[PDB]
Amino acid sequence: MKEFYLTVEQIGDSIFERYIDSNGRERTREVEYKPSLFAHCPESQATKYFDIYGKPCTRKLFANMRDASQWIKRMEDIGLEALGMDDFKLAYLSDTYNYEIKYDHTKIRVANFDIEVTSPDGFPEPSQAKHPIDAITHYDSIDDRFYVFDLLNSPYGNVEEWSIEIAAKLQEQGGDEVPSEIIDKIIYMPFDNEKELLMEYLNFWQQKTPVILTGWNVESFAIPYVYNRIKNIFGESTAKRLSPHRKTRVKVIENMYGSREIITLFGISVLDYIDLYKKFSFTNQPSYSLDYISEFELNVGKLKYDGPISKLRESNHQRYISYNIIAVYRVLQIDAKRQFINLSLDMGYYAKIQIQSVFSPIKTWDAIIFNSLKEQNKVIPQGRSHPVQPYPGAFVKEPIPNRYKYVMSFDLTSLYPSIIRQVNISPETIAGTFKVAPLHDYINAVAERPSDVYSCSPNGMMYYKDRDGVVPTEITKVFNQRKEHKGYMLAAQRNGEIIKEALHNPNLSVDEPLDVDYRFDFSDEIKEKIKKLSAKSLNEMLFRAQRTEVAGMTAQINRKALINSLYGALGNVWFRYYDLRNATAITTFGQMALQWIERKVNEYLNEVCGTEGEAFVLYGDTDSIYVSADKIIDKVGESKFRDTNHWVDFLDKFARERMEPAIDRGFREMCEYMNNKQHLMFMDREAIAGPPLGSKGIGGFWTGKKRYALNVWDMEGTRYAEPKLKIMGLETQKSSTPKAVQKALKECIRRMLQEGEESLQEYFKEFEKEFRQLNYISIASVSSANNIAKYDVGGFPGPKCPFHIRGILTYNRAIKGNIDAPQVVEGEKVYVLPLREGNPFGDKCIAWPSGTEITDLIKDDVLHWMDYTVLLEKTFIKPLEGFTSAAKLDYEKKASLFDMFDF
DNA sequence: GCGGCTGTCATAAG
DNA sequence: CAGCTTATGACAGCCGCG
Ligand SMILES: Nc1ncnc2c1ncn2[C@H]1C[C@H](O)[C@@H](COP(=O)(O)OP(=O)(O)OP(=O)(O)O)O1
Ligand SMILES: [Mn+2]
Ligand SMILES: [Mn+2]
Ligand SMILES: [Mn+2]
Repeated sequence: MKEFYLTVEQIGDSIFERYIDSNGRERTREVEYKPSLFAHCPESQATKYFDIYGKPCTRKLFANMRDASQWIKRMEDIGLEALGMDDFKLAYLSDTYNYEIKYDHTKIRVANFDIEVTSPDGFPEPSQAKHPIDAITHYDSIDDRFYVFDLLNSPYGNVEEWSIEIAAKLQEQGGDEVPSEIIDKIIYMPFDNEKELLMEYLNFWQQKTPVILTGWNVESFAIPYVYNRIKNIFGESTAKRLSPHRKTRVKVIENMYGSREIITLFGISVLDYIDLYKKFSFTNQPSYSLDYISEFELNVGKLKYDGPISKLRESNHQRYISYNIIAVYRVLQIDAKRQFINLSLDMGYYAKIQIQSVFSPIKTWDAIIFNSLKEQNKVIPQGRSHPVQPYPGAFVKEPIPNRYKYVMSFDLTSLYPSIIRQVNISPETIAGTFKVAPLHDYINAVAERPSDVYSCSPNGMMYYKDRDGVVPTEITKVFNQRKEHKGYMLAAQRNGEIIKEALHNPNLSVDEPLDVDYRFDFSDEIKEKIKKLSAKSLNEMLFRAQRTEVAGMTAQINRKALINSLYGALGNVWFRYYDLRNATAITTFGQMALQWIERKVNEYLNEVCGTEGEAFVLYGDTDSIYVSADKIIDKVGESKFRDTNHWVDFLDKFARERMEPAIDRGFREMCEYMNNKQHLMFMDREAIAGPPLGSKGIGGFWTGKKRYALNVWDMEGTRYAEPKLKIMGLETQKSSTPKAVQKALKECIRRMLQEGEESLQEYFKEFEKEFRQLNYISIASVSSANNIAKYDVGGFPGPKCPFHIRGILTYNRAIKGNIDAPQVVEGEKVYVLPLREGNPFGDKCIAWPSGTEITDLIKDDVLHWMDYTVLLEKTFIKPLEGFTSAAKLDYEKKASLFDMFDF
């Protein structure tokens, strides 16, 4: 019933828009848009547009954009502010969509597709499309069909049709196990020559031209390659047919490293899933191949064939095509789980931007603020070139390296965005400055009150209070979105810890999984049905609850990402509202607030426990505080609480009814001190962490800033049935750690925290012995392969050459000659192993592409020349030393006098 | 050759 | 190629040390 855009795009002086009309049909437009911009003019003229400061502005309507832009560059040339939205696309969308956009995902065509290409030349360069495409699979979100385009004959041998029968069969029957969920959704069409396969696919693209285009590396491989294949075969003219408006630009991506090339398809918003996943997943991965991610997200089987990829088509065409089909399915499966494409749409439409602009926070917020001002008949200021100036950030406490038994943690709900709201920080809301005392003076309240009338930050900034700024206004609106999606995540998690509590003492029946929406706290009625439901169906509920929670993560964490990104924007030379005055006012106030509540909390409990001077808060990072409950429990005497929960219950009920009220008036004082607009410092209890009851076990430890581990029972209302290890900063959290060692180290920590000195030493003994028998992959270090060229001197290590680059250069030397082996790529990640003295390679180490197994051309020897001793001390012992040094423990009993004894 | 030390890098925590 | 700062540890190259 309401119209919304699908794409927008500016070519010369026409605007091209794909949109869905008021009925539901996809259409196109070609509009000669008349843009507007503004300039300062005096008071005597009757006007109705002001800039954000409230100065009057006059509006200029240009016939075309060619004019509208030329104006801008003659305006800066003279040096007078050319006000208004200069990104004509956005201004346009705002004009056409003077309302909140209530889009419908079922009318938006989302496609994803995988290309296969055979190449004995090694990797097929998408710029050169040297070889022929012999498989395309294209899923359409509206037809809900995998359209398979199979090539039969090519200069690399001819083959027979693919069979949906054999495909759907079991791997155990020789079939390919193509999921049945989709077997009836497959549209298969074989081709005799490439040119036919190609022309029919181009025609098909016309009939089902995609809005969102996706897949895995489709922006760096599948698109450029297919575009360039067609270029060289049909001429560029037909090649441009790939964009519903017939315009393509070779967009250059440059780093501080090099310069790759991508192709732009005007009229299609390309969201590559590898760029989606790297942005929104909040997980750093050792490898970003589809297999590795699939095994990770979907716990599916490592898609296994036989021989190399290059020969697969000749040798086994039936796996070839299925393995291309399944490839596409699992991208839709990771999206089913993660729901990134959804989020992208949610965010783009909220801002009224191009959908591919979600990757840019600066763009996003620029358009959010813009659309906000337009509504109030206000004019945005001009863009400006600023020198990059580094400024101060958050404050991290210096924690005494030590074990810590009973611990409880608190955290500020969106500290930075709250501070914008609390103090009223916005570009136009600025009131003036005052003589600033040292920051420590404001923490203790010793220094004088900043201003009686304005709202103040301890960096010497004053802000209005009667006026609502734009940034606080707009940040509140997106905060709320998080606050609520955060509510459905924690509830979906809460529900987890019933279903898990159920799986302890289950039932057996032939019941089906119960129908309830997991976004809300399970009620009394539902919970008791759970105590009788079968383990099979119960399992199929935890899965669903977990899938809802992951959907919870996605919407919340990424909106949290947006709000904080508004702060980062206030510090970005390219951001329209960049103003260090503002950004520092945020970070600084943030330091005061933290240290303030430390002092204060060190004052509340000391007066409560009787003690005079004790240091209760052991650590704090930006907004969080960690409190040592030892004196508290000791005050009541641990010889009370019957079980582990009884003292956990105790401390939650403690934090709730006693602590946060005392904090509440603590933070209230500071608001009054700083005469802020409204009080929005909210500290909520997160982790309740201790050791199990009646067991030798340390509970937790700090080894220094940003490196600590706790053993947690309750994490933000959500109460775990099994203790959950909360490890921040340590080697178990680093992607560069070998997978087997990550596992090893976490078990050491678990035992340390849960089972004491005894248990650890025992596991250390055992791990050491069964270390040499581990998978080589599971013990490799990982790392990014950057500036390979910078340090490559004739295929040999240059000066200051890092250890993993050395690894890489060794690889290249050893593989130099025959091309068929995997090449390492500038940018991607590599597995690194250390080699023993006098190995047949040049060096003391070897690297190769992560994910993959190393080539048989070199595998046999590597395994033989692996340096286990160095690898174990490098990756496992050294980091472990740290933990124990910190907790004041020994991972290995020191020798003594008693050792002189017969067992 | 070993041991601080600063610097490039990779990757974490906010 | 896509907001911000703060902070760690692995490692290479430099420098003092009978
Ligand atoms: N990715 C980021 N980009 C910019 N600033 C950040 C980022 N992460 C954290 N910060 C800053 C802003 C945060 O308010 C502050 C502490 O963040 P953190 O406690 O991790 O989340 P948060 O306080 O924004 O909300 P919440 O505590 O509800 O998760 O540090
Ligand atoms: Mn594939
Ligand atoms: Mn926080
Ligand atoms: Mn925090």
